Amino acid sequence: GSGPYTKSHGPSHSHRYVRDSQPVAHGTVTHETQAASKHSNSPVLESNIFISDITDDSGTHRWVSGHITEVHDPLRSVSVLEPGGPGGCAHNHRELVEVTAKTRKCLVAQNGGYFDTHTGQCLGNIISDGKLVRNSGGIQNAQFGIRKDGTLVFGYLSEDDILDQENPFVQLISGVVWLLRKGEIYINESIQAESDKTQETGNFRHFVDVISARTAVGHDKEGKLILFHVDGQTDVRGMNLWQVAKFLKDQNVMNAINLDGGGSATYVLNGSLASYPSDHCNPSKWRCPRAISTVLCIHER
Amino acid sequence: GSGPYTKSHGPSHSHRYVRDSQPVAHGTVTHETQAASKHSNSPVLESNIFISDITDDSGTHRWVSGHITEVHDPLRSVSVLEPGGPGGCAHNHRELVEVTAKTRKCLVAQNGGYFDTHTGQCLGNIISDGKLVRNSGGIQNAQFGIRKDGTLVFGYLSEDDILDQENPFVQLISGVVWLLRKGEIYINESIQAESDKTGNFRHFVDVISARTAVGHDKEGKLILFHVDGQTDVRGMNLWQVAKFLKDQNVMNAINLDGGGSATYVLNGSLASYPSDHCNPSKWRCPRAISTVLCIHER
Ligand SMILES: O=P(O)(O)OC[C@H]1O[C@H](O)[C@@H](O)[C@@H](O)[C@@H]1O
Ligand SMILES: O=P(O)(O)OC[C@H]1O[C@H](O)[C@@H](O)[C@@H](O)[C@@H]1O
Ligand SMILES: CC(=O)N[C@@H]1[C@@H](O)[C@H](O)[C@@H](CO)O[C@@H]1O
Ligand SMILES: CC(=O)N[C@@H]1[C@@H](O)[C@H](O)[C@@H](CO)O[C@@H]1O
Ligand SMILES: *[C@@H]1O[C@H](CO)[C@@H](O)[C@H](O)[C@H]1NC(C)=O
Ligand SMILES: *[C@@H]1O[C@H](CO)[C@@H](O)[C@H](O)[C@H]1NC(C)=O
Ligand SMILES: *[C@@H]1O[C@H](CO)[C@@H](O)[C@H](O)[C@H]1NC(C)=O
Ligand SMILES: *[C@@H]1O[C@H](CO)[C@@H](O)[C@H](O)[C@H]1NC(C)=O
Ligand SMILES: [Cl-]
Ligand SMILES: [Cl-]
Ligand SMILES: [Cl-]
Repeated sequence: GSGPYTKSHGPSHSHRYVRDSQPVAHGTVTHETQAASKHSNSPVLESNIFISDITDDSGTHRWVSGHITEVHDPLRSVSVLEPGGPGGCAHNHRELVEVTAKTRKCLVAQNGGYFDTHTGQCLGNIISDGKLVRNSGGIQNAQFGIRKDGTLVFGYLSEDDILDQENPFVQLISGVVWLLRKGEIYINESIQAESDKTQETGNFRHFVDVISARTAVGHDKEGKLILFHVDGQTDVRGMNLWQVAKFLKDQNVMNAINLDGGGSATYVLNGSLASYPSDHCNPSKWRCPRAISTVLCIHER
Repeated sequence: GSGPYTKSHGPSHSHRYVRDSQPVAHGTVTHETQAASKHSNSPVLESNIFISDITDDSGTHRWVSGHITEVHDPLRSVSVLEPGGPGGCAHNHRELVEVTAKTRKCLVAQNGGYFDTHTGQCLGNIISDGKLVRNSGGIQNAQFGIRKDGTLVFGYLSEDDILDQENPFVQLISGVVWLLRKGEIYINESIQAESDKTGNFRHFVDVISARTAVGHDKEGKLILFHVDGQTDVRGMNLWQVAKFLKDQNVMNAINLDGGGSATYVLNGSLASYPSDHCNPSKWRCPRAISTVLCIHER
């Protein structure tokens, strides 16, 4: 449908290919790090609603709406959850964000990584509360992870990077497109890194350029984790990734990656749906949240 | 600001004026009644999201979004709540829907009646869980109430109507504008009944904004309506609301408070996009409002 890939999810080329093709400005490191903030005497998070006027290239103005969530102690409060609960990805299980969220008393929960809509298979790298759920085998998509010592990681990782046991990843999830790198829009570089020069680069561009519902995760200079969500509907309402990156750039976000969007985009506040999903409740025309894969959860305990 | 009245809330004329000026087709009765459904073997409610394309008279298209909530046993599950809890109106108290809702474990809660934004005074008639909270003194605004035997009441009521003790109101709340009467748009009649002959009321009707409404369908189920918006920028005007509910087979409905007051709270969590700002920031914030319309367990 609105997926970035037509055959298999992710590029076929290696991490060294990604490294050699990135701009000299970033040296030879294909990721960014930031020590997580440690505000253990603060509330867990801040949930912010925005309704903003967006201008597209044609000059027409549109209203968009969504949430920005700030997490003050990411190491202790952020979890990557399998659909429905532990073991969900092994069963190709799909489940609403709310249902999965209620397994951990999540204060805020958003849909997470990409999945195969036909088979329900989880995609990308997945580490959930210290447990390796899925090793993609070094597939080069944008990554977000939290290491055991509190380091936030954004960008492109090798299979060796994610399997390290010195300072192991305790949370890891994959998206598609690295939106911001070091406070700069990184979409053009992401297209080079995350699409196959061979198999249908056009469909990947349409995924970037079309407006839709979108979600993203990033961080600011203070080490706070930033969750982004904008409601929309592919080719009808919402934002394209250029607009998402600019919006986050103006929110002082340093690094951010794009997570699953379209009808998957869901914002759940303390177990209740608090967004407007795009899918229909067939055969009726009411709107319904989608059964999705992994979930990004922010919990109190 | 976007209030329907510039001086005092409500028209200056009596219920006798409303009766004398209403259309001949409706006789001398200025309200509608409907036995509430009592589906005790159904879920308490069904809350559905809509995102729809609306066209106005000028032909321009806009997207609107909100919720429709159906209540299967209104008598046992619907409550009109005072801001913050019992006694809130006596103190001119204003409070978030979310805060007021947690005093009754509301599954769904929306902002309720109109209030004075400067003093915080509650407006209209208010009966909360069998308790008479406010007697407006016969002010002729659109009313919604539930009587003890399960009768749903919509429309214009006299002071004698609300003080009756034979089959007394257990819930009662006032809005502004009777949107639908007997399945027909009733906005022109509402302007006649609820405004003084002495433009500002018309603008309140015609401008687009966030809106909320309560009504019922042929089955006696109660319908809660909410559409997000911002006065003169996004949302719907009352003509569009009446048509939207009319196409959902709503028989009678009244317009409740809108604008920045419009709030939809799902299981204690804010689940809409309010228009007010979190001053001095540009984020959006729910407003501290007055009475709340609450849907709770039986
Ligand atoms: O998440 P999206 O972009 O809305 O795509 C989801 C869509 O995929 C295809 O186009 C169809 O199967 C649609 O029925 C479905 O709604
Ligand atoms: O609920 P509304 O329609 O957005 O109006 C609220 C606003 O009305 C006017 O613009 C002003 O008087 C504001 O002080 C007020 O906050
Ligand atoms: C615009 C957008 O992000 N659409 C996504 C699609 O790309 C993805 O493949 C699918 C399943 O993960 O969910 C959504 O439809
Ligand atoms: C468009 C609309 O419903 N605006 C209302 C206004 O009429 C009302 O007076 C005020 C307080 O009750 O709340 C909102 O601003
Ligand atoms: C990305 O490349 C496009 C070419 O499609 C160009 O027009 C645009 O200016 C570039 N944007 C950035 C942020 O480099
Ligand atoms: C979350 O919701 C549950 C019931 O839905 C409630 O008991 C709990 O207090 C809520 N938590 C917060 C932080 O509001
Ligand atoms: C409202 O009233 C005016 C004049 O009385 C009339 O022209 C208009 O068509 C009416 N509209 C509706 C919907 O009744
Ligand atoms: C409200 O939450 C409780 C469980 O926490 C339950 O009654 C129901 O699932 C929820 N109701 C709605 C309408 O979401
Ligand atoms: Cl090499
Ligand atoms: Cl008179
Ligand atoms: Cl107007």
